[PDB]
This record gives sequence, structure tokens and C-alpha cells, in this order.
Amino acid sequence: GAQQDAFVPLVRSMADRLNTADQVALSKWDTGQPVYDGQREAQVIANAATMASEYGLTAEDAINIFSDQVEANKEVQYALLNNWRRQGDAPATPRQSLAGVIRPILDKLQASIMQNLQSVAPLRSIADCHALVASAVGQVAEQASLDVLHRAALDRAVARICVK
Amino acid sequence: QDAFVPLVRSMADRLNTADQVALSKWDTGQPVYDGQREAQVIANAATMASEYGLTAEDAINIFSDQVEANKEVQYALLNNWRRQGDAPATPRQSLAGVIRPILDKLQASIMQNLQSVAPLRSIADCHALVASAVGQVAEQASLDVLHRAALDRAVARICVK
Repeated sequence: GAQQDAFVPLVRSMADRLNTADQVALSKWDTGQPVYDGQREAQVIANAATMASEYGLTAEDAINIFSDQVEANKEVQYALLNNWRRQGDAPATPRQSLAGVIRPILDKLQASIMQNLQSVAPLRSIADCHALVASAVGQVAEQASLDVLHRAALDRAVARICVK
Repeated sequence: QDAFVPLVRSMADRLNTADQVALSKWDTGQPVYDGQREAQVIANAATMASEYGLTAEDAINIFSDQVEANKEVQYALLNNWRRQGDAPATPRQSLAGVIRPILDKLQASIMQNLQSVAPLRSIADCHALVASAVGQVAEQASLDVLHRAALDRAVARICVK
């Protein structure tokens, strides 16, 4: 059970990162900006690569992990936007500044995700890694009352925690 | 009379092969992500693009979105099954006999449907029409929340400014 808990702080940090998708979707609903931005996504992933060595990660590992993070985030954004498009309106949740609020959150979580990856480095090649990660996603989704969409995209985000 | 329904239906048909592929990977332990296999699926679409009047870049984007949507379903299914503790007892269709030929035929179906609605992909109401098409197809084909969300991912770049 100690092992079954060991991935929970890492999965929690990815879940916190995933949840910014709700506020980025709102902003893109207001402005009409597209979900995908190739240039910005490439800089996000390259930044991860640059910081990887500070946490004992290889550049390729960080790239895979954060490519997974940005794809899970887009999964949520595309689904929310089309959900709202089908109803004709988006929730009235107050919008948080993308540059002033969401960007610092994503910056802190880049470090916390990498710090957590480093902390759990021993168990990433363990035989039951897939089962443990899947259980951690279950626990975090229960704790955080994530809905089906967000749990599905959390499963996308944790895709390459486990490595052969 | 939502002109994007046929196209979204062919994308849903391709998407729903994820259930069988996920079962195969449960059995074999192969990862969801195969870099060289995915690159070849995308290259195959680039090869066929001009036959349907599509640019290579447009075909690449559309089928990049198809493969990402398929992986989204596979990852969630596999982790659902792990959390449950087993995969469905469904018979597995063979990759060489059934899955790969289906996917090959659906590439052509998707591209033919894209070509037929080319003039509409840039009209102002395209996003709304595609969204309504996704909802219609999901109800008619019994797609749950996971499969509808990934269908929203697949249709991502039908509309082009």
C-alpha cells in the first residue's frame, strides 16, 4: 500500500496541471482563440527539456512527460468547448488571467511534477508500475471528485510515468 | 441537414476501433504509443492526400488528430480495466485480418468526406455545425462520455480559418 501510494503526489501534480484546462477553455471560449498553438506548445515542451537535468531527468524523458501533459490538457479543452458549443453557453465561472494567474501556476507545476518524478524514480521501472499508476489516478480522481472527462484525461497525462 | 455528419460518422467509425486495439495491447503488453507505427500511419495519409484534393499538411493534421483521439480512448480503457482488475471478455479481432484493413478503408472514407465538404470547412458556422454533428453521432452510436470526448478531439481541425 506504501507503493500504491507512492505515485499519488506525482499524479496529484499532473491533476492540478490538468485542471488549468477548464480556465484556458473559458478564455478561448471568450476570445475565439484556437485550442492548438504549435509555437507555444513547442516552447512549453522545450522549456521542460531545458530544466530536466536539474531533477536528474533525461531530456527525452521530460519531453515525453510534458508532451503527454499538453495533450491531456487539449483533450479537456476540446471536449469542454464542444460541450459548451452544443448548449450555446459556457459556465459563468470568473475568468483567471492567463498570463497573471494560469502561467505562474503552470510554471510552479513544471517544477513540482519534475520534483515528484525524481522522487518516484525507483518505482518507474517496477513490474506493477502500470497497476500502481492506474490506482493512483483512481485515488486522486476520488479525492478531487474529478468527473469522467477529467479522469480520462488524467489517464492520458500519466501515460509514460512507467518506463520499461 | 448538418453537412458534417457523414464526415464525423467516418471519424467515429475509426475512433471506435480503439476498443479492439486496447484489448490487443492488454493481451500483449505493448505500449499504446508506438512512435514509428504512428509516424507511418501519418505518412500513409500524406501519401494519399492529393488523391482527395487535400494538402499534405491538412491530411497530416487531420490524421494526427485521429491517432491522438484513438490513444486517448486506449489509455483510459486500459486504466479502467486495471482499476477494475480485468479487461472485458470480448473476442479479439485480428489486427491483420480485421483492424488494419478497416483502418485502411476508413482513411479513404474520411478523406472522401473531407473533400466533399471542402467549401464548408472555412464558413463561420463550421464549429457549431461540427459540434452538433458530434452530439448527433454520439447519441445514435451509443458513445459514452469517454468516446464522445475523444470524438471531439478527432474533429478538432475540420474547421480551418
